[PDB]
Amino acid sequence: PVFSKPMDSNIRQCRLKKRIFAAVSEGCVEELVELLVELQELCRRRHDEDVPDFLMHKLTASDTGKTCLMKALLNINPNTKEIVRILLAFAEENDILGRFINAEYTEEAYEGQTALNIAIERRQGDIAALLIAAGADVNAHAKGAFFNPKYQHEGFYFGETPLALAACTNQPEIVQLLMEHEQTDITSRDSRGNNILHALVTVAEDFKTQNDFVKRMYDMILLRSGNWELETTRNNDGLTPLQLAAKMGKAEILKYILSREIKEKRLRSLSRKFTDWAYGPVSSSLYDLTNVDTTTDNSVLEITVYNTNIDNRHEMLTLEPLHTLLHMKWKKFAKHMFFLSFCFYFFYNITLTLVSYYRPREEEGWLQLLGRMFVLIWAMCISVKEGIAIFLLRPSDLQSILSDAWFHFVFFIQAVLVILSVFLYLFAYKEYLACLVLAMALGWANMLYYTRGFQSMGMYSVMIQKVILHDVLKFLFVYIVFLLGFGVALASLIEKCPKDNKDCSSYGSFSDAVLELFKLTIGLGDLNIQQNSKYPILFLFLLITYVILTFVLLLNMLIALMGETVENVSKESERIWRLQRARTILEFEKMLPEWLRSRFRMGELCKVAEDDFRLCLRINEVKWTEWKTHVSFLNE
Amino acid sequence: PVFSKPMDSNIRQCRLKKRIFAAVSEGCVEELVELLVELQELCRRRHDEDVPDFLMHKLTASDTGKTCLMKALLNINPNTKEIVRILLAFAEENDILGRFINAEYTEEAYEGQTALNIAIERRQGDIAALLIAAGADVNAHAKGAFFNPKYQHEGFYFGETPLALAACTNQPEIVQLLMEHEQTDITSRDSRGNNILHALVTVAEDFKTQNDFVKRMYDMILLRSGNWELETTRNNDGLTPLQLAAKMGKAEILKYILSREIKEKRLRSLSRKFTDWAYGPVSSSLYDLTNVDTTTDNSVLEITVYNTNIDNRHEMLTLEPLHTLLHMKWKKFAKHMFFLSFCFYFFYNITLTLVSYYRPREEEGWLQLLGRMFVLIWAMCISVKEGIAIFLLRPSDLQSILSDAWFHFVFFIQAVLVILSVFLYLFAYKEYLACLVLAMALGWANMLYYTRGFQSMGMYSVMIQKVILHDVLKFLFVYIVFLLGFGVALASLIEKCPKDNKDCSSYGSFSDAVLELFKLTIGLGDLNIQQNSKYPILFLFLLITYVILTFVLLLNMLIALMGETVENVSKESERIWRLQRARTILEFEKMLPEWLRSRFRMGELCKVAEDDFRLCLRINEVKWTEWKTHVSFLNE
Ligand SMILES: CCCCCCCC/C=C/CCCCCCCC(=O)O[C@@H](COC(=O)CCCCCCCCCCCCCCC)COP(=O)([O-])OCC[N+](C)(C)C
Ligand SMILES: CCCCCCCC/C=C/CCCCCCCC(=O)O[C@@H](COC(=O)CCCCCCCCCCCCCCC)COP(=O)([O-])OCC[N+](C)(C)C
Ligand SMILES: CCCCCCCC/C=C/CCCCCCCC(=O)O[C@@H](COC(=O)CCCCCCCCCCCCCCC)COP(=O)([O-])OCC[N+](C)(C)C
Ligand SMILES: CCCCCCCC/C=C/CCCCCCCC(=O)O[C@@H](COC(=O)CCCCCCCCCCCCCCC)COP(=O)([O-])OCC[N+](C)(C)C
Ligand SMILES: CCCCCCCC/C=C/CCCCCCCC(=O)O[C@@H](COC(=O)CCCCCCCCCCCCCCC)COP(=O)([O-])OCC[N+](C)(C)C
Ligand SMILES: CCCCCCCC/C=C/CCCCCCCC(=O)O[C@@H](COC(=O)CCCCCCCCCCCCCCC)COP(=O)([O-])OCC[N+](C)(C)C
Ligand SMILES: CCCCCCCC/C=C\CCCCCCCC(=O)O[C@@H](COC(=O)CCCCCCCCCCCCCCC)COP(=O)([O-])OCC[N+](C)(C)C
Ligand SMILES: CCCCCCCC/C=C\CCCCCCCC(=O)O[C@@H](COC(=O)CCCCCCCCCCCCCCC)COP(=O)([O-])OCC[N+](C)(C)C
Ligand SMILES: CCCCCCCC/C=C\CCCCCCCC(=O)O[C@@H](COC(=O)CCCCCCCCCCCCCCC)COP(=O)([O-])OCC[N+](C)(C)C
Ligand SMILES: CCCCCCCC/C=C\CCCCCCCC(=O)O[C@@H](COC(=O)CCCCCCCCCCCCCCC)COP(=O)([O-])OCC[N+](C)(C)C
Ligand SMILES: CCCCC/C=C\C/C=C\C/C=C/C/C=C\CCCC(=O)O
Ligand SMILES: CCCCC/C=C\C/C=C\C/C=C/C/C=C\CCCC(=O)O
Ligand SMILES: NCCOB(c1ccccc1)c1ccccc1
Ligand SMILES: NCCOB(c1ccccc1)c1ccccc1
Ligand SMILES: NCCOB(c1ccccc1)c1ccccc1
Ligand SMILES: NCCOB(c1ccccc1)c1ccccc1
Ligand code: NA
Repeated sequence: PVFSKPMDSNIRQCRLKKRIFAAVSEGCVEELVELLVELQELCRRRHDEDVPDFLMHKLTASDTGKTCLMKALLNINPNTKEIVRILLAFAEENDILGRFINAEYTEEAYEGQTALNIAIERRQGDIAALLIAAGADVNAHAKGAFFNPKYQHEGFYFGETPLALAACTNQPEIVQLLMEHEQTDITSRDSRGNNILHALVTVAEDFKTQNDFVKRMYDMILLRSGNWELETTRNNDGLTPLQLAAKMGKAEILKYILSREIKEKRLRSLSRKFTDWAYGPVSSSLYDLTNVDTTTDNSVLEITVYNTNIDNRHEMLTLEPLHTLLHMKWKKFAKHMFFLSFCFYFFYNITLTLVSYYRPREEEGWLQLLGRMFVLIWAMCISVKEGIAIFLLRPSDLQSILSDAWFHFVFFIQAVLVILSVFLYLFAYKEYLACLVLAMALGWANMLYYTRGFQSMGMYSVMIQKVILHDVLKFLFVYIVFLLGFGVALASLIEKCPKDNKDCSSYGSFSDAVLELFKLTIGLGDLNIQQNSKYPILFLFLLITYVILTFVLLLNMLIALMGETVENVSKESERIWRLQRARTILEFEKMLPEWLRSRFRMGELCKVAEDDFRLCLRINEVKWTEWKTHVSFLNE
Repeated sequence: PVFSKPMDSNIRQCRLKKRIFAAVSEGCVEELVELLVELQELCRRRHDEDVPDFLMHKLTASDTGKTCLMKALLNINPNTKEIVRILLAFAEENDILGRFINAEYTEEAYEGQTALNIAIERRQGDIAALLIAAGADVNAHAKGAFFNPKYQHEGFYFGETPLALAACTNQPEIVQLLMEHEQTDITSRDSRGNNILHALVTVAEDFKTQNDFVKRMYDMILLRSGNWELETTRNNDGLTPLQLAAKMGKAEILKYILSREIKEKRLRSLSRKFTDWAYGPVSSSLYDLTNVDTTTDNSVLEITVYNTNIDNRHEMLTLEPLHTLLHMKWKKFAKHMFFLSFCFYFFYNITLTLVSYYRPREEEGWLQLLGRMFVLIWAMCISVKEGIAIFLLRPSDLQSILSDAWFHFVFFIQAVLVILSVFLYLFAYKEYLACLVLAMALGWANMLYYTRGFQSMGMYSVMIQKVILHDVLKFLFVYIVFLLGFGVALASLIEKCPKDNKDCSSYGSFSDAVLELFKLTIGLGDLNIQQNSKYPILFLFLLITYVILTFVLLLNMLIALMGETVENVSKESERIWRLQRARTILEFEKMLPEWLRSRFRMGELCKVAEDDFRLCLRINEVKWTEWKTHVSFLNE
């Protein structure tokens, strides 16, 4: 990144004020005392009306706003605490201690950063305790391009508050010192709208390491708060800390929140998992479904399934209510809607076939009327439905067209070519055969959409798409190099044939020469040596050189590259069809009306505590492997 | 799973009795004393004839049968023992202690569960000792759908007795407390017929982990019993704990039982392995063959070989008498019966060939009579023998048709088509050639059955079957998509040819078009551009698009998927032919008569102890690697 002005500067890029910053940096105590006396006497020699203002302009930098207190804290030495006790005592007789401890940068990239923001970051618990006990602001919002970047490489976002700075830098002794302070606003929201619990989700990691202080900071702040105000708070985008963990793909944080159970009464009401009974490996629990089920707009189940930015959707959709809601919707409507979508579309491809095969060749019942009117209606049903999904779609397709958004185009292109064949055939035109045949060939080719979501057949549609997009299209630029180079080369040697006998040279034009050289590449060629040219040996040299390069080397090079794609999909094949069915379920739920979706709703009302009635889900879990390993070491 | 009623419930799904259950749960001692006095005085205000009955209806739940003693034990707190001592003393002055400690659930899914079943499961050795010393039933059978499920995901099966509950949950201090109790029936059988040693086999694991308490519970209960009553006990299916370990595939338990040797006299008679002498790496032992050799009906060797449900047959057939009986039967009859089965069937395929090749073309010795009568008899011998094996076979073929039950059909189908060709040729019909040729081609194709069971040739028959069933048939649904789509597409562009010259377009029909498109896929095709249509460029576009998809992409995609199958069989190839020969031996033993099987019987009578004469087998084992590692650390 770049900021065009440093935070601290001690190297110059090629007199009372400049010596004070050169005294608080190295740690010269006896020099700093002699310099402050020279500035204490320099207040009254010309005026006594402006004492509190003139004392501040000689201790602050006029370009950044950095004070002499900030300069001592940016440069940590073992003589640091002695400098702070002198500078805070110097503002006592001048009565300027109120504005000296609450100063901030006036520069646009570090605006709002105070001396308390530096002392907590340098791990100075004794110095930060002296500032708060003197009048430092515990609610100072450090804005700016450095503290509020646009990406995670152009600064450092922690939450803009001193409570979020100690929480993100693993310092719980300062968090306990700030939460006991009665002027600290815990539920404060920064420029992003994030509170103390949104900012911990942002700095969290995606997987489980050895030390997880973010989960420890999440539990410590939430239980000492003792309310739901930090959890129901939404951002400027309208996201809770539960929904933010699903958006950014933090599976360890999303697992902890969504099965949080507190056994202690006076603290039990802050739970989302409620175990009813347990007997060995069998447990019965109640799970909160407040923002999880798809009854609100931006629900957690809708985020995780449609989150193409992240890599761990299979880890997050295995979690504790998310796998059961996804399974119960399949056994109620989504298996029925997938079977009928197969049946109405397989009947649609047969009717396209039997009107394309039995077309009126030269001369130009109730079941025949039932067939052709079904073609005109079902093609308009797809072109409206798939046309909305393309319009409601963003142009950054590198992550959505993996297996998902590729089918939204080919069902739409096939539906338009059926409709375009109607306008051509009826009016006056003969180009209907060019549109009806290509729609029928693409119509049968779209039957591989119904192989998706199954353990045995789900990986075949991914193998076809990933070979085309990642192996074949990047290999056309290697092969057209040799197809167009040798194509003009062999066509230039062919002499103009004497008048008759058009089968005297197959390479007699550039359009001819590309055809046979494509046949030598795939192996349907002919090494003809008749070939009436003035250079028979030179034609025979470049013809065999083409066969060795394309057929022997470049053809088997592509097969070795396509074979690496097939084995990579086959290793991930158990994770593919589980993510294919998960998107198929939620698209079928959006096709349902409101009166029918209300019958399909899961959940029952519970009595958690006094004035607490939330929507639950009873999930009977049995864990044999986790039980046998648990019992074994209690009696080793 | 689902049970529609919980064991314990503390969350309500949206007055003297209800306060007692709300007193024993949290642990309020001073509240519970005040509530019992209010119920002690509420016995005599309206009648004194029904004291023992009315005292029980106010302390038990009328819907499940759960008492107040069970409610305190389901909710473990540090104030648990104080509640139990009050409730057991409360039943003393009322003289209702006999029916208060022996109560059970009246609900159909938890019937028979008592307070002793809960106290042992919650690890309360002090509370369970107070119940047994007061009159609790140590032989209470906890039946129900939860405690007796149908699968291992719909409950928790442990053995239905309190002795089996402490044994399966790794609690030997309660097992020693129950086996010293003189009213405890150790040889009790539950609803499955399982005893204390069958139930440990059911909860056992298939492989060797770090901690194996199941083997420790098996040894501790059996040696303190001191008899063979627990070992000879059979289930409702007729299974000993030795035969149950072979049925469920527990190799660690089946290894421990089948080489159990106790060196201590007064305890030596409970052994199955008897070491005769040992000198360094060479040892001579005698192994018990009571239910192991194939002289009883449901023997251990017959179970393990024919156990297609399990994955570790190679680990279990390597064990200590099972590998020697399998090897001694091969060197006595099974190598001779496999060689003659090769010779009588190779002579059968030659005679089918020489009557199919030298058939009467147009006009319609003793060795010729010997040949054709051998065909009529040997085809009836296979059709009777293989017809019984199909009839005695279950329709769940996903695990038996791997390499084993596939040959029972193709020897039968080949034998019927020989017999069907006799009825067609003799009577009046000319369809004998359609049955004799397909039987002769399948007859030579069944010669790969005799490649089975050999280290160099055994894996080839598995590679052919696994490629067809797991790669090819799941790829037809990918390819008929492109074969039927482009087949009608290219046939619809072909104009009806002017009258003569049938070789004007090869795609002139749908039956024609499938033939050449199959030839372009395998690589025997032709990119003809003559092709008299009204769309020569549009025909040429879809023809090359078919070649790039099928021949270049989809053909090499299948080869990459078939190549993963070949390398997976080649890695498991040493485990395949050892399991192929093991099934070949036991099928040849069933073909033997009783007088000839008695000559082939292994074993000699031994004198183990007084009144103990069992059938042995002397196996001279030498273990060089296990000896050199053993001696090395005794003198490090
Ligand atoms: C303009 C356009 C408008 C469109 C109108 C639509 C909009 C309005 C719609 C309204 C519909 C209303 C909702 C549906 C409610 C029905 C309830 C139901 O029975 O569902 C059931 C399915 O029932 C079945 O019969 C499934 C049959 C087997 C499917 C096999 C999948 C393969 C499909 C072809 C793939 C071939 C692959 C080969 C290669 C390609 C749910 O499943 P289940 O059976 O209950 O689960 C068993 C569990 N249980 C029984 C224990 C509970
Ligand atoms: C997944 C998809 C896979 C498949 C998709 C692949 C699809 C490829 C399909 C290919 C089919 C090609 C058909 C050709 C049609 C005619 C062309 C023509 O007119 O040429 C003429 C000139 O011929 C020349 O001299 C060629 C010069 C072209 C300059 C190339 C620059 C751009 C190439 C950038 C590449 C370098 C980039 C480098 C980066 C590494 C010859 O004309 P004619 O034949 O004699 O006509 C007879 C005239 N008459 C009719 C009146 C008698
Ligand atoms: C209606 C239908 C009725 C059916 C009637 C039947 C029912 C009644 C039946 C009654 C039969 C009675 C039982 C048999 C007793 C014989 C004893 C015997 O000698 O056995 C021996 C076999 O000796 C041999 O002769 C084996 C010859 C080599 C075989 C090689 C295997 C390859 C076979 C072709 C594969 C080609 C693969 C190529 C690719 C395809 C046992 O072996 P061994 O030699 O002893 O072992 C050496 C150990 N020792 C010598 C140290 C001890
Ligand atoms: C291990 C095993 C591997 C090998 C086994 C593979 C074996 C495959 C073998 C294949 C050989 C095929 C031979 C065809 C025989 C004739 C058929 C016919 O009559 O067609 C007629 C209509 O033609 C059409 O219009 C086709 C329409 C059929 C509808 C398809 C629906 C079901 C497909 C479900 C698939 C989608 C499922 C989607 C799931 C993803 C054309 O007839 P004709 O030709 O003009 O006849 C001339 C008439 N005359 C004689 C009087 C002159
Ligand atoms: C999946 C992997 C893809 C890539 C790998 C590829 C390999 C695997 C792919 C396998 C796919 C199989 C494609 C076969 C092509 C059929 C051609 C055809 O139509 O026959 C003929 C039709 O003849 C008939 O009318 C009667 C039908 C006989 C067809 C028997 C073919 C074999 C069937 C299954 C064999 C099972 C073997 C199982 C072995 C394990 C041709 O028609 P015609 O006679 O010329 O026209 C007559 C004119 N008329 C119109 C007047 C009538
Ligand atoms: C990269 C991997 C390499 C190794 C693997 C190989 C596989 C991958 C390789 C792919 C490379 C593709 C090479 C195709 C060769 C074309 C031949 C040709 O020129 O056509 C014809 C020209 O016809 C015309 O005049 C109009 C052009 C139509 C050409 C359409 C061909 C398919 C286009 C793309 C299909 C997209 C399918 C996408 C499927 C995913 C032949 O000419 P002619 O008619 O005989 O001459 C007439 C005489 N005249 C001169 C007077 C005019
Ligand atoms: C998986 C769930 C399935 C969902 C529903 C699927 C069910 C779909 C079932 C039927 C759909 C058809 C209804 C459309 C009505 C119009 C038909 C038409 O065009 O006329 C044709 C009549 O039909 C024939 O005679 C064609 C015979 C070959 C058909 C091959 C059988 C496979 C397709 C069907 C079986 C598929 C079974 C699938 C499995 C059940 C024209 O033929 P013609 O006599 O020559 O007329 C002379 C015209 N000419 C003068 C120009 C020459
Ligand atoms: C890949 C794209 C570029 C292709 C290579 C370009 C690079 C070339 C660079 C330099 C070559 C410079 C010399 C060639 C010029 C004269 C040739 C000549 O006149 O023909 C002669 C012989 O025809 C031949 O067979 C000559 C051999 C071809 C030369 C290739 C060099 C070897 C490189 C090998 C590496 C493999 C290739 C690369 C693979 C990694 C004449 O014979 P004629 O025809 O019967 O005519 C008789 C009439 N006359 C005698 C009066 C004439
Ligand atoms: C591994 C253990 C081996 C087990 C036993 C195997 C031993 C098998 C041994 C013999 C089997 C034969 C017994 C059946 C008797 C009937 C034959 C018949 O149909 O008549 C044929 C006579 O025979 C010939 O003339 C055919 C000559 C070619 C045979 C090729 C040798 C390979 C098979 C043999 C050697 C395999 C050796 C295998 C290794 C020992 C008809 O021929 P024809 O003269 O043209 O008659 C005119 C008819 N016409 C007028 C219609 C044209
Ligand atoms: C896979 C199954 C589906 C196959 C594709 C279906 C999707 C298509 C979707 C949309 C296509 C919409 C436009 C086509 C309709 C008009 C075409 C036409 O009239 O022919 C013209 C040229 O013939 C051609 O060569 C045109 C090229 C074919 C179009 C394919 C789009 C490119 C996709 C590439 C991707 C590779 C394919 C997919 C591989 C991943 C006319 O030429 P003529 O014949 O000589 O007749 C002359 C007389 N006339 C001028 C008066 C007419
Ligand atoms: C507006 C039209 C623009 C031109 C058309 C471009 C692209 C659409 C046409 C074809 C794309 C798909 C072809 C199907 C072939 C192989 C994929 C099999 C299905 C799968 O993936 O399993
Ligand atoms: C009642 C008849 C029904 C139709 C017949 C269906 C199936 C039997 C026919 C053929 C099956 C086997 C064919 C042999 C081809 C390859 C396998 C090689 C032998 C092996 O596996 O090593
Ligand atoms: N069969 C259990 C596999 O889990 B499923 C699953 C697991 C992870 C991610 C997505 C789905 C599942 C499959 C179908 C319907 C509902 C859930
Ligand atoms: N909207 C018109 C067709 O939509 B359906 C549809 C079409 C293609 C792919 C997926 C869905 C459909 C959905 C449920 C039942 C039947 C058809
Ligand atoms: N050659 C020793 C291999 O062990 B054999 C074997 C090992 C494990 C499982 C099954 C068999 C064996 C092979 C043939 C006959 C008897 C035993
Ligand atoms: N039962 C009629 C043929 O059976 B035998 C058989 C046939 C096919 C496969 C396996 C065995 C047979 C067995 C031993 C010796 C000779 C033949
Ligand atoms: Na390879």
